[PDB]
Amino acid sequence: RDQTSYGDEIDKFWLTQYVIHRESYDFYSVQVDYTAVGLMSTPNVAESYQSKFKGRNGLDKVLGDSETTRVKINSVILDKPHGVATIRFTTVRRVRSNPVDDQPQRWIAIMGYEYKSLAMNAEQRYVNPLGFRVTSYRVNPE
Amino acid sequence: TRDQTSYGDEIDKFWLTQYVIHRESYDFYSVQVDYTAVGLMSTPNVAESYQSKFKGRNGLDKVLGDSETTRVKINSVILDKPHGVATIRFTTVRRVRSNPVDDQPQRWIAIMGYEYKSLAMNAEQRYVNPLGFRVTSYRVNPE
Repeated sequence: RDQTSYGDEIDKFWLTQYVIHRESYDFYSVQVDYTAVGLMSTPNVAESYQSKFKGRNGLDKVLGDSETTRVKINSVILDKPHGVATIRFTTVRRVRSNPVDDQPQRWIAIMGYEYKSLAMNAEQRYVNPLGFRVTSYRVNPE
Repeated sequence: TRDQTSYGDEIDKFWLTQYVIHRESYDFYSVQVDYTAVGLMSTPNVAESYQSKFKGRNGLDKVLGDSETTRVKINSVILDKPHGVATIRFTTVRRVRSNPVDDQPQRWIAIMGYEYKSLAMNAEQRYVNPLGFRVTSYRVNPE
């Protein structure tokens, strides 16, 4: 169904799922994450994101399993009538060669989002059943 | 609650910045609250100059609706407490909902006259303007 929002708790779920999928890096799940971000984006948002994964120096082809970045959501502020969200989160990167994790980094994600009923199939349905999608996405430091 | 020109730097600065934020912002979802607030915090002369733009078929909220929004950033406040005069430098960022980006920032100077007046007040005004703060003159110019 086409609706801008599904309520505070549902919106926060898909939005945090989006940031977790897009801003994390783990080689063992990057294909799933990449796929998810693709389904949860407008083609403009998606193709701006998929750029990073193309060419000989695509992110996963450069990094491999050398490092990881995990995400911690700190807060989510919703503007449900306009499909706008501001999400503060923290990244902790870890290079497998190093013995310790790197120092945490804090970010702000300003997001536009919406729900669209579109032609969907079973494996996509199993990922994005409500047809959630991000319509704009920008990250800046805190 | 009392006829006073000033209440001290920190309190004066609070009401003055609140006034500018209420008056120079535009948000359809809060415009009724902002409009009410400016009215309670103004002398009738200052008020009816402000309420003018909201009157008629082409009242600001009737024309703009929720099509666009304008947010305020206070940059600096200079107080002249004995004379109830303040200078406030602020920045507005307008955003048209049809556009993908915000407009470019605009910088302004607000020269304000202010005072506090105990007047006959009700519960709803008391919850908004408890000290009877009011702006006695108001003019904005670009920077």
